[PDB]
Amino acid sequence: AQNPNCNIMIFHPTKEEFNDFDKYIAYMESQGAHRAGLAKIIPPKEWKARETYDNISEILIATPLQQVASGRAGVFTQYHKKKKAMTVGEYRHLANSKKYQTPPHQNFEDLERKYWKNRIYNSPIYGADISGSLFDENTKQWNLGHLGTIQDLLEKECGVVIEGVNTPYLYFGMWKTTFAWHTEDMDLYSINYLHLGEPKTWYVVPPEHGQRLERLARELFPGSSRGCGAFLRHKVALISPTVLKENGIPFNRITQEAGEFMVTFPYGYHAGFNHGFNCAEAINFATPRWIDYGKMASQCSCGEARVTFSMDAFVRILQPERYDLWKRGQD
Ligand SMILES: O=C(O)CNC(=O)C(=O)O
Ligand SMILES: [Mg+2]
Ligand code: NI
Ligand SMILES: [Zn+2]
Repeated sequence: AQNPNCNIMIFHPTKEEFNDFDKYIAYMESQGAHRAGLAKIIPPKEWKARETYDNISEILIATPLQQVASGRAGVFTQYHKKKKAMTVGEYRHLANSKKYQTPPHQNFEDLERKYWKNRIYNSPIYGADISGSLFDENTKQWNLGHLGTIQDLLEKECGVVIEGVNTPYLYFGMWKTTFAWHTEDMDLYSINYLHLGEPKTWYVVPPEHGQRLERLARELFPGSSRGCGAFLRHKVALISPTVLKENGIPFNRITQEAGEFMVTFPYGYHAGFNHGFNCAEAINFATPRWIDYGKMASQCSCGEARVTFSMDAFVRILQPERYDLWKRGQD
């Protein structure tokens, strides 16, 4: 069995290997990359996502989210307070202000220490989940707005034609902006490209050990667990590496820099934080290997997780028993 310790693998495809996205994902899995839950892909040196980022400041962040924490430094939840709209140029200036800027630090490890020590005492503002793309239309390789759609994958594998669409999302981050522990909707893959700016640190649990993380989360967030049998779908809970180590939960960590792709694999729980002002683009995708994960994915029916139009069909076709209850949650 390849990669039996479930280490995060890093790939350096050549320009020729970067042509066929599906084939390269299948290659990485042949080497065991999925066992970690997360892989890094460094694009060939010839490739670029677009020519420059000099003209992005007029993108609108219609609903910036202030991420307010509650709990203790290593075990906390965050809620998202909606703020007034601002442009990317306004948000960059805000990120760079004395109130929000990255503190002086020695290296990524020192910054990581400072994040876990101090995150809860601040409320950084995240421009998350903005439909759109920064890939140039002429970028033909690994262009996250030109991928094969999940609806077309389900149709190719299972024969059933369904409604729905699959488009990318932009994320504008600042120091301490945080993504809570989660798997993707319907335990899909994700791909994330860091277009510009400061790094993003990731934590990930191997898919084969995801239920260990769930059990810990039920112990650490006991009211939330009674409220919902899949409350990590709410995407609000954080658990530090120190706490994970104290409770024996297998995980790994890596830092993504500008110009790098990350892939998350089905049922790979992940969480992380931004080091400073940055912009990422991410989208869900599927392969044939996902279908079995999609059929088994948990679901939130308490009403909190509220998701896209396109997840309806996935539930309806892959999980017809759960459909009725899940749709009640959505309505
Ligand atoms: O970058 C972020 O804030 C969160 N991204 C993801 O969870 C992802 O790409 O799957
Ligand atoms: Mg602009
Ligand atoms: Ni994710
Ligand atoms: Zn729920």
